[PDB]
Amino acid sequence: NPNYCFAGKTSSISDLKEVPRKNITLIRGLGHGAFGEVYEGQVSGMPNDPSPLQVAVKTLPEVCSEQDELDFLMEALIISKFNHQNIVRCIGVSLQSLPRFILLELMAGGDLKSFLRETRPRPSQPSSLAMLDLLHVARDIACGCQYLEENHFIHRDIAARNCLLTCPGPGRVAKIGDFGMARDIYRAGYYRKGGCAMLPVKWMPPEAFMEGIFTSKTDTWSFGVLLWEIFSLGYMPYPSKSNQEVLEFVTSGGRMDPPKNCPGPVYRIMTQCWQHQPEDRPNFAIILERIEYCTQDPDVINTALPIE
Ligand SMILES: Nc1ncnc2c1ncn2[C@@H]1O[C@H](COP(=O)(O)OP(=O)(O)O)[C@@H](O)[C@H]1O
Repeated sequence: NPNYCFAGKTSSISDLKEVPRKNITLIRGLGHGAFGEVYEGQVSGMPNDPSPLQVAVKTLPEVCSEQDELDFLMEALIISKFNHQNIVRCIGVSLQSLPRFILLELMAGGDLKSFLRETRPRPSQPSSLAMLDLLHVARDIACGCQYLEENHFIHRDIAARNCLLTCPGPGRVAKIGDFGMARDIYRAGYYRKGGCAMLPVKWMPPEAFMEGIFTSKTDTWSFGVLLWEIFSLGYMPYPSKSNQEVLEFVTSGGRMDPPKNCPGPVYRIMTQCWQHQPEDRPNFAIILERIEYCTQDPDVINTALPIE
């Protein structure tokens, strides 16, 4: 029964909140994925009539290995032990019925990459998205990243597809919602269930793909790329290049151009996140204060977003 250790007390499955299977109702499939399903559901505590708890339910496929099972359990542990408004909450688990459930904060606005793509200013459907919407999301995630850093957790896979939004409209809050990669390295010493084609090399600094060195400065680099993803409104990093081209480009000093219409101050922040020497990269407290400076500048927040 493997333990998990964070900040830096210890826990195990025994410390997960086991919710009675009979209390959980699945409403709809929310996409899914290749390994496991995600549903919108309800937990009817205690059971009642209502107001029940709205949740996202992650399933473990019932045909899986012992290692898969431990991996699923580990994800539960990692997530439950966080306490940050910019990190998705784990509501509990349902491990004593099959298939196994993890129950997470329902994030109604979906993943960040998809949200951006789906809400890009278009006309027909008008411009209900502006520069400050983008800056707030960047601050939200910076805030969560800072909490990981201060508690010495390396995420390893910061990326818009791994961030989620509480809702689509104004008032949305962006949160980090995926810890699969962190879990994997925690479990073996390395990327055992992956391989090279599965690495997020486009979000990795040179010391990371070259040496397998990860520190909180490697998340900083990843964050820079996230920013570009946000300010490009959900484009793939290094638009024309493959993984290898990117690894060659970045190694030789190459860096992405600013996204269309990106204010200089925001771009400056990305370029500092991508300094070659990790020691030259800002930590998350500096990144936050910088994104707040951008927030205060009318010339940045008054800038129009492109219309594709
Ligand atoms: N807490 C949540 N609320 C709403 N949607 C979610 C939540 N967690 C994941 N999803 C979405 O459900 C789908 C499947 O998730 P999954 O395949 O496990 O991907 P990931 O590894 O990025 O979490 C994706 O579209 C994902 O963004």
